[PDB]
Amino acid sequence: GSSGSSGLTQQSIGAAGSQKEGPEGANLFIYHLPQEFGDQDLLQMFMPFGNVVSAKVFIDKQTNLSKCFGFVSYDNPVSAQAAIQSMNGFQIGMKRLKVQLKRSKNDSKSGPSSG
Repeated sequence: GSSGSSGLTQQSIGAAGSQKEGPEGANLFIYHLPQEFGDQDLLQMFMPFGNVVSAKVFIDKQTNLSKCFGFVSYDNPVSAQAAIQSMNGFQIGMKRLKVQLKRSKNDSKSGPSSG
């Protein structure tokens, strides 16, 4: 049990497998993940930095493998910024993770002002 070859259960109302998000700036995208990491492995990796609202790993529809990237979101922006400052550059085997804020449109400002 615990997984399907053609779908999944309605249990994505929790954190792992979920696609909700918290307040603006509490929303993270994570890259260079292991091919064995699922939505619960990304959740357990990001729990140490505060109250996680959602955690997700994206899946390739031709192989059913993870795309080596995911999403995470918190109840507060400070819990999220603490995860960027702890996990961006984290070595896992022979490579390093990258973590960034959610990219989107802007109008009250011309860009992120740093990079």
